[PDB]
Amino acid sequence: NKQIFVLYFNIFLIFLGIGLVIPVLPVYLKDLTGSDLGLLVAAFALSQMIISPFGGTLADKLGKKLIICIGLILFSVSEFMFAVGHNFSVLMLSRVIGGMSAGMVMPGVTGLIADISPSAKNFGYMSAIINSGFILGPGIGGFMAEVSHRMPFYFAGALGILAFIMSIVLIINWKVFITPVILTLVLSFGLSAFETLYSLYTADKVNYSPKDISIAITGGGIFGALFQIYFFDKFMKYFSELTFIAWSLLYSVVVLILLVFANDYWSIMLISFVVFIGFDMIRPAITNYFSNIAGERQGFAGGLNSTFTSMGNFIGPLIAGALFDVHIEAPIYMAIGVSLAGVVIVLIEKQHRAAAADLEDNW
Repeated sequence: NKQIFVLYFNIFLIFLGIGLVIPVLPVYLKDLTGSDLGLLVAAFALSQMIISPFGGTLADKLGKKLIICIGLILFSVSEFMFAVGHNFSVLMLSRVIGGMSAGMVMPGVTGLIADISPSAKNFGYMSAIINSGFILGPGIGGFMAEVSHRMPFYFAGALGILAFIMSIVLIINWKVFITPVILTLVLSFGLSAFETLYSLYTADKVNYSPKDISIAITGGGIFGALFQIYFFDKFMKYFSELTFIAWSLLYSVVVLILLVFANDYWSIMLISFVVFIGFDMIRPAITNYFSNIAGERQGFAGGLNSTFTSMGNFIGPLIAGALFDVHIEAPIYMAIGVSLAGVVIVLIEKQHRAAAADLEDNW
């Protein structure tokens, strides 16, 4: 039906708001360093993580149709305030209330889709759309940054008002979770930080342009989304969860290393297209892992997934900006290190499960 479509668009817009400021931020650097840029990007995620449980409680008190609307209003107000405001405190408050809107919208939409669809695969589509919106945000924002430096935020506010109108006219041991949760962090640390650096990095190594960065990021996101939607079932048939996650992390490591070893314009352009395949196939794999471990407390597992995704989306940009200030290529080294840590975690978990199964068979 159209209900899943409008809700999917709502989550797409909410998670596009995170990255819509990535290409405008270099323009705001001359109004700065990478540290305040990272803090600005991370405020949204921190507020969303803080208010996600409060947002769920409020939705329980009244919601599942009204909390979504009020979150959309907060999102539109935040984006309009970002469009008009110039003061750093005003920008900080706009991002904070945008995080409030994200934390008020996400629980409502995920609960509705869990209750307005007889499915499993729908949560995989949720993860795919969340990743696609997160990646595409900077691309579309940079594409609109050509016509005006405040046009993307006006467009986002108009989209939020349109989402208002559409929503009005529609609608146990914890040791098992310790492995995927870290994995979740790793992904949301590997992606966000990288996407915070890439633009700036491309603006420094080869003197990129906002339109050029936008087209590179959009092509990478579209290629990753298409590769996922056209090969996820086959790759799930071939490998298991943990092995596929390890191989995707190794692929991301190799591609990021190539990015460090890339100097020509078209070489880095080609690397940008395929850099996101690993992450776009990691995220649904993490979602399926979370669904597979938990058999009864599915809402708890989903809440843990969301809160740790937001926590990593907050802790990534700050470290990425500080490292970018310290060194030009440091954030990519941090991303490679985090990916290798995720590989080691996956290998340790696989060895643990193999030892347990071998002992049981020996039993």
